[PDB]
Amino acid sequence: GAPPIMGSSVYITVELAIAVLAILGNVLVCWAVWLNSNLQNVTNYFVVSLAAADIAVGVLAIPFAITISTGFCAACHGCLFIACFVLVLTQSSIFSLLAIAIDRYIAIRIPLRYNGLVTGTRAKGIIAICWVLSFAIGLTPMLGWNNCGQPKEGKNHSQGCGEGQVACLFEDVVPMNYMVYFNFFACVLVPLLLMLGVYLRIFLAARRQLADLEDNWETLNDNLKVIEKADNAAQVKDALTKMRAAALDAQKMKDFRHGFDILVGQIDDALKLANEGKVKEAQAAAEQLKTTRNAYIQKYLERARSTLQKEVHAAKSLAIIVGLFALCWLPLHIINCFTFFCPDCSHAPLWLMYLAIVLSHTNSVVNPFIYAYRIREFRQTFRKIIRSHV
Ligand SMILES: CC(C)CCC[C@@H](C)CCC[C@@H](C)CCC[C@@H](C)CCCC(=O)OC[C@@H](O)[C@@H](O)CO
Ligand SMILES: CC(C)CCC[C@@H](C)CCC[C@@H](C)CCC[C@@H](C)CCCC(=O)OC[C@@H](O)[C@@H](O)CO
Ligand SMILES: CC(C)CCC[C@@H](C)[C@H]1CC[C@H]2[C@@H]3CC=C4C[C@@H](O)CC[C@]4(C)[C@H]3CC[C@]12C
Ligand SMILES: CC(C)CCC[C@@H](C)[C@H]1CC[C@H]2[C@@H]3CC=C4C[C@@H](O)CC[C@]4(C)[C@H]3CC[C@]12C
Ligand SMILES: CC(C)CCC[C@@H](C)[C@H]1CC[C@H]2[C@@H]3CC=C4C[C@@H](O)CC[C@]4(C)[C@H]3CC[C@]12C
Ligand SMILES: Nc1nc(NCCc2ccc(O)cc2)nc2nc(-c3ccco3)nn12
Ligand SMILES: CCCCCCCCCCCCCCCCCC
Ligand SMILES: CCCCCCCCCCCCCCCCCC
Ligand SMILES: CCCCCCCCCCCCCCCCCC
Ligand SMILES: CCCCCCCCCCCCCCC
Ligand SMILES: CCCCCCCCCCCCCCC
Ligand SMILES: CCCCCCCCCCCCCCC
Ligand SMILES: CCCCCCCCCCCCCCC
Ligand SMILES: CCCCCCCCCCCCCCC
Ligand SMILES: CCCCCCCCCCCCC
Ligand SMILES: CCCCCCCCCCCCC
Ligand SMILES: CCCCCCCCCCCCC
Ligand SMILES: CCCCCCCCCCCC
Ligand SMILES: CCCCCCCCCCC
Ligand SMILES: CCCCCCCCCC
Ligand SMILES: CCCCCCCC
Ligand SMILES: CCCCCCCC
Ligand SMILES: CCCCCCCC
Ligand SMILES: CCCCCC
Ligand code: NA
Repeated sequence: GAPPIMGSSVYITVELAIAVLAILGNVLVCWAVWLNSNLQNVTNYFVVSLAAADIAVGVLAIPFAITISTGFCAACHGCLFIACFVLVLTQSSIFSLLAIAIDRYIAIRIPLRYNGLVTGTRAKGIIAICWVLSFAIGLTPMLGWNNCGQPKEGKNHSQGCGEGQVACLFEDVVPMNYMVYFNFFACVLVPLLLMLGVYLRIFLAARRQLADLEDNWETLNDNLKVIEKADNAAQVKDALTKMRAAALDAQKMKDFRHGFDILVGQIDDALKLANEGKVKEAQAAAEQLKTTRNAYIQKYLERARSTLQKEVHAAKSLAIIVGLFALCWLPLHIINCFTFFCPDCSHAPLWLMYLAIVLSHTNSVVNPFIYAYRIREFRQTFRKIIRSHV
């Protein structure tokens, strides 16, 4: 076979290229949030936590990956730390993505409560806690769930390791039951499914809000036409009672209020006339409603639609991030599943292991590109930083 160093040179070169790009792109993210107070919100605190995890992939995880590819002799607990540290960063990523999804879910479901439920001070606490949990989950093998007690003597002697040392190779020291049941099923796949569920609920909530606006609008307009071709007070009375309900629902910032005050007032004026039997005065009063609608209500309606559309677009953008996370990490997990559940199967070849590893690391490059393409405030801040400071 070809000298191993030839394939190793390609591996190391690609890992270093990923490292540089992971560091540069994610530093730009952090720099942008620092510069631009418009980007300084709780959602972006999680973005910065995720960018920090991606910088740490370039600075630490990639160097550790290069090291462990050599099978160097190491004390088994030192080997575990180098093998498992990337699991801490990946777990931190998962918590940041989960926090973002729930943040956007609260923002769309209880917008009035959001700013008092979800504060910077609480966010910072949540981020600290998530990082501590990430260290505990990813370094669980250091607590004894490891293969350090069952060393590969063949490898130890061939690499000529000293006493207490192992040839530091991932699948020799990290148990596959940990990787499949604990890391993959419990710590990765369950959070990804929860995130899928939350995004689904976001899109369902936006659509139901947009439906309710459009139904209130159409209720207004249709009862306006009922009133016009009406024949008696009872008809006009009913159509106005329906308009009043529709109007109060639509309502649930000074110029906005004034507009609905004019509407409900005009409705209530036409309501008192109807009761007293004056059908034509009620019908005439109701013709006023059309200019209030055109001047005030159609403006609030289109503003509300435009806000919801922006929330849906932002939610799509963040869901893309989760989808790319999944794309980049699932191959390695699926390979581990074959290793573990199919002992009759040939192990995935080395070249495929290293491709899957490289793909996992490429995840730490992509997010700054998604922000730049999808989120105008990031794109514009990146432009300013690049022009001015380069
Ligand atoms: C990637 C680049 C663009 C940016 C990187 C930035 C800088 C700061 C990287 C820092 C790298 C270091 C943290 C790397 C640590 C390397 C360690 C893990 C090597 C360990 C090797 C070792 O133990 O020696 C081998 C022998 O001692 C062994 O065989 C016997 O014990
Ligand atoms: C995020 C997504 C939208 C795009 C990501 C792009 C992905 C596919 C990365 C592209 C890189 C590849 C085209 C090149 C990688 C080739 C490497 C993995 C070959 C590995 C060779 C090998 O087996 O070397 C290691 C061993 O031979 C042994 O010597 C240990 O070092
Ligand atoms: C501020 C940052 C850069 C500090 C980085 C510290 C890192 C590189 C240190 C902390 C713990 C260290 C490990 C401690 C124990 C061992 C076992 C030994 O047999 C081989 C080296 C090895 C595996 C060390 C490699 C380097 C190491 C991983
Ligand atoms: C998430 C998206 C990108 C799908 C990726 C699926 C990948 C991970 C799948 C596609 C086909 C799969 C391979 C098909 C056959 C074998 C041979 C078996 O003896 C070891 C596992 C191995 C090598 C599988 C590992 C995982 C694999 C490479
Ligand atoms: C995509 C997300 C939502 C689900 C992930 C599906 C994973 C867990 C599935 C997809 C394909 C599956 C593999 C398909 C084939 C085999 C070979 C069999 O001898 C053992 C089970 C094994 C190795 C399966 C294990 C579980 C597996 C890897
Ligand atoms: N299975 C696996 N192996 C490795 N590296 C070792 C690749 C390899 C596997 C077999 C071999 O004989 C020589 C090298 N890194 C790995 N990282 C992960 C991982 C991280 C998150 C999910 O899986 N899994 N994983
Ligand atoms: C992109 C900057 C330069 C790229 C680095 C060149 C790669 C050569 C280093 C070779 C060292 C090999 C160490 C042992 C590997 C054996 C693993 C089986
Ligand atoms: C908001 C700043 C980020 C906070 C990061 C601090 C993390 C400190 C290290 C975590 C300690 C947990 C120990 C559990 C694993 C022990 C295994 C030997
Ligand atoms: C298994 C699910 C994975 C599906 C991937 C979802 C991503 C869709 C891509 C469309 C939008 C991408 C915007 C910019 C792409 C830049 C990529 C570096
Ligand atoms: C070998 C390094 C892999 C880096 C691959 C990262 C892909 C990022 C997408 C960039 C697309 C830019 C398109 C501009 C027109
Ligand atoms: C920053 C304050 C300390 C955080 C306290 C974390 C609470 C941990 C509760 C149970 C630990 C479960 C870890 C799984 C091994
Ligand atoms: C054989 C080396 C084992 C070292 C483990 C000692 C540290 C105890 C871990 C406590 C974890 C607390 C984290 C908060 C959940
Ligand atoms: C999302 C579905 C996840 C469940 C996958 C569990 C698969 C277990 C595979 C059992 C294989 C045992 C091998 C027997 C020869
Ligand atoms: C990065 C994940 C996608 C990899 C696509 C390549 C699939 C080819 C798999 C063939 C491997 C068969 C080797 C078994 C001996
Ligand atoms: C409000 C913006 C603050 C930016 C914080 C930057 C944190 C960077 C930590 C990266 C750690 C990698 C080693
Ligand atoms: C704007 C507040 C966000 C602070 C997040 C910073 C996270 C830094 C953790 C560094 C751990 C890297 C090993
Ligand atoms: C006594 C040699 C093996 C011990 C492994 C040390 C790993 C944990 C210490 C690193 C601290 C992180 C900054
Ligand atoms: C600048 C960072 C380069 C990566 C460091 C390489 C570490 C390889 C150690 C080899 C162990 C025998
Ligand atoms: C280290 C400061 C940021 C420099 C910006 C250079 C271009 C960023 C490239 C993104 C992959
Ligand atoms: C575990 C991740 C959940 C983060 C929730 C987001 C903020 C809610 C504060 C009440
Ligand atoms: C593998 C399941 C996670 C996908 C979630 C992405 C939502 C578009
Ligand atoms: C239902 C799970 C049991 C299969 C375990 C197989 C381990 C190789
Ligand atoms: C990028 C593909 C790696 C090489 C595949 C075949 C090597 C035997
Ligand atoms: C200059 C970096 C060399 C990589 C380790 C052999
Ligand atoms: Na990450």
